[PDB]
Amino acid sequence: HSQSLDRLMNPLIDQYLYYLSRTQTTGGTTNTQTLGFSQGGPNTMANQAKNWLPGPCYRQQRVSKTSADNNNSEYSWTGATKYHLNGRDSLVNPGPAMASHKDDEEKFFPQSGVLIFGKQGSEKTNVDIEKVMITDEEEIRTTNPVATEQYGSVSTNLQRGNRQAATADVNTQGVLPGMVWQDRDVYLQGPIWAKIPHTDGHFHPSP
Amino acid sequence: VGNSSGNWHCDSTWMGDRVITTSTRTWALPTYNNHLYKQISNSTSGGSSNDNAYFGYSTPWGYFDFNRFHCHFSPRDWQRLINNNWGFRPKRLSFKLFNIQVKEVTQNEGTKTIANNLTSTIQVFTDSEYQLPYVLGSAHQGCLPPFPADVFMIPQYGYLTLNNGSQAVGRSSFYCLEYFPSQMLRTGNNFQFTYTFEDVPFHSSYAHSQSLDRLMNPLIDQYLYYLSRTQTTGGTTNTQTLGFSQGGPNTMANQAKNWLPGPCYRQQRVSKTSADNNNSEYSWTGATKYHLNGRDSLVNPGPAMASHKDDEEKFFPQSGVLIFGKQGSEKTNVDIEKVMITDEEEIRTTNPVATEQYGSVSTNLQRGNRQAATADVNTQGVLPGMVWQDRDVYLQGPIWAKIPHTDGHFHPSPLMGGFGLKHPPPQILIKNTPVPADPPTTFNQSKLNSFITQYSTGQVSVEIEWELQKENSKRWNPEIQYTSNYYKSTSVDFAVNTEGVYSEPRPIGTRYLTRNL
Amino acid sequence: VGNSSGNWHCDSTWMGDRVITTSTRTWALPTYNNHLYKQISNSTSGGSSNDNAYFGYSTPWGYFDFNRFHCHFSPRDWQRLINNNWGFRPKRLSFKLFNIQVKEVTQNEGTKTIANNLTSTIQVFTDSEYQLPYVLGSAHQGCLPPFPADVFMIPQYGYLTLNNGSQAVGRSSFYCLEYFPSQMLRTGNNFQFTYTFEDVPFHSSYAHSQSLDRLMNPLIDQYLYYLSRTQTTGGTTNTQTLGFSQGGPNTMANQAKNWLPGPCYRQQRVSKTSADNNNSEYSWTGATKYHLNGRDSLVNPGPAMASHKDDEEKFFPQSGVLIFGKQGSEKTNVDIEKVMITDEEEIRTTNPVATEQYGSVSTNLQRGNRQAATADVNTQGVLPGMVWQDRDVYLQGPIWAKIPHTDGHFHPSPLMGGFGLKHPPPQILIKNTPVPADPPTTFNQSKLNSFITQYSTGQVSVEIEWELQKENSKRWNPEIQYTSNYYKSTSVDFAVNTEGVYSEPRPIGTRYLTRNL
Ligand SMILES: CO[C@H]1O[C@H](COS(=O)(=O)O)[C@@H](O[C@@H]2O[C@@H](C(=O)O)[C@@H](O[C@H]3O[C@H](COS(=O)(=O)O)[C@@H](O[C@@H]4O[C@H](C(=O)O)[C@@H](O[C@H]5O[C@H](COS(=O)(=O)O)[C@@H](O)[C@H](O)[C@H]5NS(=O)(=O)O)[C@H](O)[C@H]4O)[C@H](OS(=O)(=O)O)[C@H]3NS(=O)(=O)O)[C@H](O)[C@H]2OS(=O)(=O)O)[C@H](O)[C@H]1NS(=O)(=O)O
Ligand SMILES: CO[C@H]1O[C@H](COS(=O)(=O)O)[C@@H](O[C@@H]2O[C@@H](C(=O)O)[C@@H](O[C@H]3O[C@H](COS(=O)(=O)O)[C@@H](O[C@@H]4O[C@H](C(=O)O)[C@@H](O[C@H]5O[C@H](COS(=O)(=O)O)[C@@H](O)[C@H](O)[C@H]5NS(=O)(=O)O)[C@H](O)[C@H]4O)[C@H](OS(=O)(=O)O)[C@H]3NS(=O)(=O)O)[C@H](O)[C@H]2OS(=O)(=O)O)[C@H](O)[C@H]1NS(=O)(=O)O
Ligand SMILES: CO[C@H]1O[C@H](COS(=O)(=O)O)[C@@H](O[C@@H]2O[C@@H](C(=O)O)[C@@H](O[C@H]3O[C@H](COS(=O)(=O)O)[C@@H](O[C@@H]4O[C@H](C(=O)O)[C@@H](O[C@H]5O[C@H](COS(=O)(=O)O)[C@@H](O)[C@H](O)[C@H]5NS(=O)(=O)O)[C@H](O)[C@H]4O)[C@H](OS(=O)(=O)O)[C@H]3NS(=O)(=O)O)[C@H](O)[C@H]2OS(=O)(=O)O)[C@H](O)[C@H]1NS(=O)(=O)O
Repeated sequence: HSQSLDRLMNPLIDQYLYYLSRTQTTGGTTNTQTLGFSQGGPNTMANQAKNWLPGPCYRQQRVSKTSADNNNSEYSWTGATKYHLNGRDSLVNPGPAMASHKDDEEKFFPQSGVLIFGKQGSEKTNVDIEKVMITDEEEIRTTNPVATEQYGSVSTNLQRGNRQAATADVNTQGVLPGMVWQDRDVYLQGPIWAKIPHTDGHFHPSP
Repeated sequence: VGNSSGNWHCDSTWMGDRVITTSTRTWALPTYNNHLYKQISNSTSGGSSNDNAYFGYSTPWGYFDFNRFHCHFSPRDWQRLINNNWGFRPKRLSFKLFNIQVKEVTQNEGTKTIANNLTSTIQVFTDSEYQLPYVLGSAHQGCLPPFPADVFMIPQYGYLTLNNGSQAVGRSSFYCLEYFPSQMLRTGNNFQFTYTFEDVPFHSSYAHSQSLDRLMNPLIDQYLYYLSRTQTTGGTTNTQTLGFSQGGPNTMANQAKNWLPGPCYRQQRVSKTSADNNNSEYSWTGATKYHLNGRDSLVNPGPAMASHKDDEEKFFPQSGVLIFGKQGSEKTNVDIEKVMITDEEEIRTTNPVATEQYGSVSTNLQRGNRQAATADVNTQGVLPGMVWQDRDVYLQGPIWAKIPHTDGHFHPSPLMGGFGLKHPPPQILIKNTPVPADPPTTFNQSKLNSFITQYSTGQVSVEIEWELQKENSKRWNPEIQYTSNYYKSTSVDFAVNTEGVYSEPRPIGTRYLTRNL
Repeated sequence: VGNSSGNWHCDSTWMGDRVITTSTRTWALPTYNNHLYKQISNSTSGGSSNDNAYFGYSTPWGYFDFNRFHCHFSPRDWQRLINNNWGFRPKRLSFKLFNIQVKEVTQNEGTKTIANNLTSTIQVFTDSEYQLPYVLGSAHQGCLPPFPADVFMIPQYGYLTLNNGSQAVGRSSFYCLEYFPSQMLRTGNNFQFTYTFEDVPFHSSYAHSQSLDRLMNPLIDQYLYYLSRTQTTGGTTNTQTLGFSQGGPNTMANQAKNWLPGPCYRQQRVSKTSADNNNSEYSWTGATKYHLNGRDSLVNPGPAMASHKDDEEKFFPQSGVLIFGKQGSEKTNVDIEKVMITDEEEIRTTNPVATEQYGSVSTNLQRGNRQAATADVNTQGVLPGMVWQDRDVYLQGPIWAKIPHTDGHFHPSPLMGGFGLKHPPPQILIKNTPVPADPPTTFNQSKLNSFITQYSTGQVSVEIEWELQKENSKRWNPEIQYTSNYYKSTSVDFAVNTEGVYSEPRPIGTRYLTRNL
């Protein structure tokens, strides 16, 4: 896509919709509680009102292709994202569809969130990184969230005179009405099809 | 030149099962960017943070935007639709542009002279193939005004592309609008265009009269048991046990249910009385906001959720509502008596409150020594068995939005309300064709930058046929209708004041009539 | 007067085997020479040398020139044609002129007033008989701009004849353009004209993947011998002998061939890094230049030849290439970062390098005492058995050229690239018809020299149908496509900058796809 899902507006016009812009009178010496509303505009593109949301997420661990940038521990299995089924854990790999990295971060790839092919004649076990070809799912950063970052932030309490506004990071986010996402790419070396399991329930049965 | 191109049709027709709302207005189109496509970025608009960074293009084209309910329905027609129908959806649209005049303003010696140029044209095309960035549905300004008496100016079309800060990436595209087949129109020519909406679900313009967690028979018990008691009650030494009870008319909360409330993405709860809010700047810090490609954006209005619980009108979710602005209200840091905050409380029956946890889930495995722990669910994606209602519509709010061309979308109903369409009414783009001033008498390879100053005006009609779904309520007592309060006021509501300024006093939704769940 | 004459069509249509590229633009025509035919010569332009001497006439007529590939193809369309087709040629053309306005500027008291004159006309004729000097194909300026958003002014038509210095010879002819049947057009009238191209060879838009001197089987030897050894090798006293070897996979240079490289006319080799060039003014002295009737002219770009050998991008033939200029680049002594020098290196397979000898030939008869001498062939005309490729096309370069009406022409393909045509699209000439100011009230035999100042504007469309020759490559590995580099830039390529100025960053040729020889 040539447009980002969060930049589908007209950059010359403002909106006719307001948003909580200011909560505290700015200065005096004694700035107090207030409520100011602004109209989304070409300068506040982040605060504007949107009709859609990014595709679903299941956060992944972010490893660097340069081993000097990674923590010195064996987290290949410990720090991995893995579903539980009938008492046993399995690696979510490649997992659902998500962008590999943000802008200007080619060196980083989600731990399991990508398809890793092997160069010709590459061995089977503990082969090094110059013996494999790690795919780059970065062309879907427009609709899908980055595999190695929180999906969003949600309010975790009720702010009041004494209690202040707390918020949490959303690592796993199932679909919601209004979401839109793209599916994983295909790869001339990758699979073509997969049988949709014979179950009585399947959501968006794309492999 | 000496013959009108069309007539003024601006009234609604009710045919029982459908209503055709026509609306004519007078517009004015100036020459934008002085006929140039200029590249714009957050740095040209005076720089910004990374969350507000952008890269797009301004074009010399204006565009017509009739994507608001008040451009079509009058406050009376809207009330006649809201009090009698259970649902409605648009069926076909018919846009017409006529009575075009291309005036040529020549400012010489402080004295302004405006004369009509009968030979000048305007180009107007409609992207029926959706090959251009769709800008409508972002709730921008520049709509046919709500009051038919006034004339509006046509907004400028500009689009955005991919960016990496204020810079352009490889995939950033440049679309020349002059590369599409426009239709030159002199005074005397008219533009007609028809469109028929795809099959979209009716907008549920009713509230439910039953709560999703009270759909039982209050006189009968269930034949299903539930863990009622876990500890022998008293003795002195109450110990571990297991008692099961049958759900009944007194334990309505413990009974067994077949359905669950709609999905949630928790919001921060602010009070309309600023003395009840924490004294900090949490407009951006305490907000719920999705992350996309490294930059955060406000979830606003976000997905569909109830505004507050029972008897708490003062509280509203920070972003979870549509906030319109009263007439003439400014643009920045306007106070709360200058806006109209909508109340999405009629969906507390199926949708969870925007400012409260969705549920509680067990976080461990209770045992002899470990005791039962539980967590609060702030964000909850859909699950088999969920049921929810979509956001209301608001006679001042949007009508439709283009469903993004992706290969995956769940329940593509727009979060701002309206009808999600894969092929929405196309964008009608229009500009004044350039008319060069006298060129040199010797050839210069350089493009001509001197133009005759002009702007065009004329009328525009937009007829939309809506399908209705009449209310067949078999209820006994009277319902809740939208009514203008009978008390005497200084000025009538939805009318012009003593200065000729039309104003809509409050935001009117559709959910008035009730229906069972 | 109050009705448009045409619409704005400016898009391409791909039908598999052909592509129809339409392109509408807005023009402006001033009154040239104040409606007079003036005789011009090198002496009126400020005198010159004998090589630059000329004698011609200026006329009050302007002419339309759409002889450039960028007037028809957009950078995207050109890429879709360059990456998928092996050849292309034009089939039919359809020129249309409409929405004409004849404004009348009256400058009184420093205040300029421009009003439309509805009764004024313009004359426009097309020389379909080629009775006028053909001026298009000389790569002049005044083309429909490449970007459709901008308006251009129409160039002035003037022609040259025979001369003897700044003077006219007996055969010098004077052509009055008013002596042809024009077509007066008021506002409201339009000019339509159709043309169908003769049968011209497809333009080979592919590179060869094999070198003309490596078309053998590298595993087999030949059954043909060649003089391999002439002197018994060592002893101490090596003497005269005659040894013959068979060409083989190791002596690929000595093998026998059926073909020869295309013709040559050697060029001087200059380096893009001025520190590598001799410190002298050899722009004219060291140039290759043909002699004609006593005066020298630069062979530029000259016939078709490769620019450099392998791994020598820095070097380019002095005249042997097309040098375009970046946007806004000046006219005189502009530096090398202000131009874009094309690279004709994809034809090193068949054509000899422009800056090297063609071959070596024996210049004497070796004997017992005289030894074998040889010379370097700088200029080599065609010979039976030669094969060569023609110069590339360049989305900014010319499309066609009229083949001169002579009784002898060899391989009439234009040296600047394009399609050589004997009957090229005719020249559409257009001028504003004179409108005299108020004449005396008493008869004066003298022609009226006072005219109403006016200029005309309007739109012009040009539709061309091109026949394509789809690529059927049975190659296994991927080819070389033209692609916009994926890295992030400040501004998109082939797009408008932040000031609305469209610019083509580099010269795009056609030879991307490869094919065997
Ligand atoms: C960890 O638990 C411990 O801390 C949490 C909070 O901290 S935390 O978030 O960091 O974890 C405590 O939980 C919060 O507070 C609870 C509590 O204080 O009981 C409870 O608050 C909600 O309900 C409270 C009582 O409501 S009531 O309807 O049942 O009475 C309420 O506080 C009461 O406010 C009312 C009020 O303002 O109206 C007071 O009533 C008084 O005025 C009324 C109207 O006034 S008027 O002028 O006459 O018009 C009169 O009608 C009434 O007669 C009068 N009562 S009187 O006795 O003073 O005369 C009442 O006195 C207050 O107790 C909370 O409202 S608030 O006003 O305090 O802001 C209300 N929540 S809120 O409105 O959303 O703020 C909640 O469970 C919880 O709320 S919270 O805001 O989300 O945090 C927890 O209790 C505490 N437990 S502990 O660890 O065991 O110590
Ligand atoms: C933070 O980590 C630390 O604390 C957590 C818990 O605390 S927390 O929740 O607050 O964070 C610890 O994690 C919990 O406990 C773990 C543990 O104790 O190892 C582990 O428990 C699960 O597995 C245990 C061992 O199972 S086994 O199949 O591998 O052996 C188990 O405890 C064992 O119970 C069995 C049993 O009851 O059967 C005992 O076996 C004995 O009886 C068997 C049958 O008896 S019979 O009469 O002969 O029929 C015999 O066959 C067997 O031979 C005999 N063994 S013997 O050596 O005593 O002779 C066995 O001894 C016990 O160790 C847990 O069951 S339980 O019985 O203890 O309740 C079982 N989980 S459970 O059944 O669901 O309760 C889990 O990882 C975890 O469980 S939890 O309940 O979810 O909490 C963590 O280990 C601890 N680590 S630390 O921080 O590093 O110190
Ligand atoms: C710049 O000019 C000067 O130098 C050039 C050459 O130098 S350069 O190339 O660097 O510029 C001279 O030009 C070359 O030489 C010319 C020349 O020597 O006259 C001339 O040579 C060609 O013709 C010569 C005469 O031919 S003839 O048929 O007219 O007689 C010839 O030399 C003669 O060779 C014959 C021969 O070998 O047959 C000799 O004849 C003798 O034998 C014959 C057969 O023998 S057999 O055993 O009986 O069977 C007998 O029949 C004959 O009776 C007998 N004659 S006898 O008098 O000795 O008894 C004859 O004597 C020779 O003169 C050249 O052949 S060659 O044998 O010398 O190799 C022949 N060219 S060749 O055969 O292709 O080599 C040419 O014009 C030219 O030739 S070249 O090889 O291309 O260079 C130039 O003359 C000189 N002029 S100057 O500057 O004014 O001093």
